[PDB]
Amino acid sequence: NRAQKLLHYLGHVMVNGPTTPIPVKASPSPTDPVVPAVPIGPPPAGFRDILLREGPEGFARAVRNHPGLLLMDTTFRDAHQSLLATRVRTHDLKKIAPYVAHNFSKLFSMENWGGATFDVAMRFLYECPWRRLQELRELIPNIPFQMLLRGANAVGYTNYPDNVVFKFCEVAKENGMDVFRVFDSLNYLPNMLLGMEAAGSAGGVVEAAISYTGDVADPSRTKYSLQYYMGLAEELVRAGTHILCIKDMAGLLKPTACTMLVSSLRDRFPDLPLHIHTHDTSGAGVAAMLACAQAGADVVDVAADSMSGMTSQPSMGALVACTRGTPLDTEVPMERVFDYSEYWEGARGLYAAFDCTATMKSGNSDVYENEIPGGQYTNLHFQAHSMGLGSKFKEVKKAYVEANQMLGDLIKVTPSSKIVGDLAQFMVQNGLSRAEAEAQAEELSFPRSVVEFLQGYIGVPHGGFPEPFRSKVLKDLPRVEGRPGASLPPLDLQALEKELVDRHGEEVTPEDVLSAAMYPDVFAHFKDFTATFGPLDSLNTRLFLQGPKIAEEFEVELERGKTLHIKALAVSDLNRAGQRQVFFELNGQLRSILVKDTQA
Amino acid sequence: RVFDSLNYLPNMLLGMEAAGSAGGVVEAAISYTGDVADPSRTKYSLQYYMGLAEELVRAGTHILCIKDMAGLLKPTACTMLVSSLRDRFPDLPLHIHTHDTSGAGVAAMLACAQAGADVVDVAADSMSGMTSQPSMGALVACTRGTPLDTEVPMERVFDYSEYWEGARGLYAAFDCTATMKSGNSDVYENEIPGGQYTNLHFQAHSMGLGSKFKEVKKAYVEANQMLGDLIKVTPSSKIVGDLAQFMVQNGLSRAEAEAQAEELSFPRSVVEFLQGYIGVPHGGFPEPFRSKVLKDLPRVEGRPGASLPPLDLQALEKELVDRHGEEVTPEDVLSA
Repeated sequence: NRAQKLLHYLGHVMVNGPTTPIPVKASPSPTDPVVPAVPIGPPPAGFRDILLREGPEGFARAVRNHPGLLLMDTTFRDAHQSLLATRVRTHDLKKIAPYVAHNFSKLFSMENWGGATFDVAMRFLYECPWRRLQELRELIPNIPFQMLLRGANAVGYTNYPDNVVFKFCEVAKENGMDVFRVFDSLNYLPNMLLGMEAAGSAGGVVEAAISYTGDVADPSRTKYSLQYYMGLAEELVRAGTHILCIKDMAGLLKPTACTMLVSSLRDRFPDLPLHIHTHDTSGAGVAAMLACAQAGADVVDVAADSMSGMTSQPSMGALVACTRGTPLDTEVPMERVFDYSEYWEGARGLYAAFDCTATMKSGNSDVYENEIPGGQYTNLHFQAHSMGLGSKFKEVKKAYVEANQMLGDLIKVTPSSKIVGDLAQFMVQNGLSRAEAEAQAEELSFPRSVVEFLQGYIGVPHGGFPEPFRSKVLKDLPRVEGRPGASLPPLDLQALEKELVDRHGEEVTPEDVLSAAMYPDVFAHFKDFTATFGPLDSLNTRLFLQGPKIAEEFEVELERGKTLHIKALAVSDLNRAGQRQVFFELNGQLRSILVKDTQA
Repeated sequence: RVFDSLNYLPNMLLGMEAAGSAGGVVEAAISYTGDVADPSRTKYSLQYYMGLAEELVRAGTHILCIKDMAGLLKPTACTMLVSSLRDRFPDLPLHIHTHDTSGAGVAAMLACAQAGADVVDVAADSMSGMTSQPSMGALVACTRGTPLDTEVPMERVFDYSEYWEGARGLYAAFDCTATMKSGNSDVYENEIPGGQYTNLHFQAHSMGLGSKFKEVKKAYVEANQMLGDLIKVTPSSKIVGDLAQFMVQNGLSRAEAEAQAEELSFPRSVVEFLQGYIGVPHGGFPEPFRSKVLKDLPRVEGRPGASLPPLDLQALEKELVDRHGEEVTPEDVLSA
């Protein structure tokens, strides 16, 4: 039976607390979201038909030749971890796709998957990213989708055998993914080369991105010279791409840097469409974005107004309004923007249990000196509340810059940002200073992640890395040379499928196979949980998090005919072994379920 | 700082002569409303501000300022406007006051400073955004390697920001963030002043009207149309808010309210505005409502300040001492 299973989960939520951590004792607001009116006819035509009718080269040519400006929405991937910890369920997400496809037709693409999208969709949200992507494609047959992929590590933290990435990209393209963004934490050229090789082999639009760090207009800056970026761009275009992007994870894009860099790229490449992406952390995102659009930009990354500002991406409303009497002429009815923002403003109140509005009340400066990524700054906020960090949080970020300096000024996005962060965490919790740490580093123990970085799994940095520290810490540990992906022995994924089928698999799919091959432990945990309490991602947000309040009747629908009503009667007391009796009312029946309390 | 809610020149004049008689730096501010670049906008054309600026500079001032409660300052609008001012008055410094409610205040200020501005108002970093002024960090950092050369030590701005972030946590009993999570668009038609959008939204969410706040602004435009296209800073915002809340609580439509206005009572604030103690708008006000309610009741024409009988404040300290005063000071007399 299935209903008994979900009632069992509901009773467990009743008696016990929610499984996921709850940072703040708050509750979802008792306000339903408002779905705006939609037309009845077929949706209009956008850019997906070009891909269906021509090749990626033709689509890139059309985008380059298109007069004006283009936008692509990111309020589905980046605003999530930018402002939340990415706990947005698909159930809430599956109520705008009918609207946006019928109204928004000029969008460049849509961001569905990303870095903090697989593990979180299996560790705290007991769901399946493959399933999440599967039903959205039937809802937006108008706008191509885009996913964020890293070169060596696919979505994880360590390098992987290349053929695994090949199968991953092939299956992702087969399921319906359209545009691929290729990027690496460092600027290790073979990593990007492998990324574009996999993207081209799979078949689809290949997008290259270059992480930007420091001020490119300051003469004092010397580690990342001007000609360094143009040389990297020349190498990238020689490798063969379709669109060039400039990732700005920290939001350090000055208007002068904007205009001069975009002029330099457009000066020597009047063929490639330009892509841009920034996080509005300092508060000057919109001005730099206008400058970039004026100079040579073609595609712009935009989030909705309800998840703009703070540390998220610039709002749609400002760009639409400012580019009104402009030769760019976005020319999109901004009345629909208002209701689109209103929906998300209503929906944001559901996830009030955990939000960045706790201590970072407004946008923070001092990123030009901290250079901490936006997605990691929120998690540091989270940990600061977790340990109750007050003025001692200031020392935490005071310890970040010195650690970066000692390891050398390097670009930090997913892995290396985490490495610098937990190195600083370790050093500060030990209450140590820099000079003595430099002196006695052999006897001193370091976190395993620092050792992994110094070994060389991720790759070699541009300016090299210090020899005395690695000599004094590594001792006699093995070292990986050349490309770690090439040096890593290929693994057999066929044994994984039969192993899972033997253990608990009876209709495991290749997506599930490679998902378990990505992280076996959390895959096994999630699958066992689903086999324990039932199929999730069919319930409301307040039902999933808070639970049905007593003396209240709710309605849950599963199919066109599978419609049922739930009412909560009462809960008994601990009889003999911490066991509770809970009475539930269905449409016309009464059922009692036993719940094992965890406090014994 | 001399300012008037309306464009009624005599009020500005009285204020500025008063401030000059006091002795000190006196500068006037001009509220901005509507689009100056849109040809369809006719009530407030570019020359409309040209005449006001000419009159104010003829009266004799020191600094010129632009007031923007709703933050409707498009970059192109600012650059063309300040170009229109700077060329024909290349002596008076330009001052600009804006609110980053829409979400692009910083870009507008950057363009304004690039074109012809001299002084821009900027609030503290941890007390900025949302519905407030642009932050100090962006302005200081962006204008580093430019000929403008702000030249402000950007180290101390940080510690100022952490102090303000810490002290703001003391007043956590009531704050805009619990009410508004993020800065809002949709302000260009609404034109809600910043100091009232927040509290009105809070009231709507507090009395449970979370989904009924939209109807409040949905009738705001109709209320403004009823009273005529009007510049709104201090009084008129709350006046039209009272009218709209009256309309929504009564749950009545505009057409029939207009039709059967005979036996229907009219809100007090609307009548008080129609009387004209504040002044007169540009295009006049409807006659039927005021005739129906005010009738023969004291009708005031011209400048209400001059017509009002001046009163002695000397007996006020006498009565304050006689009632509860023994140390009363002129400041206390004025306050009472």
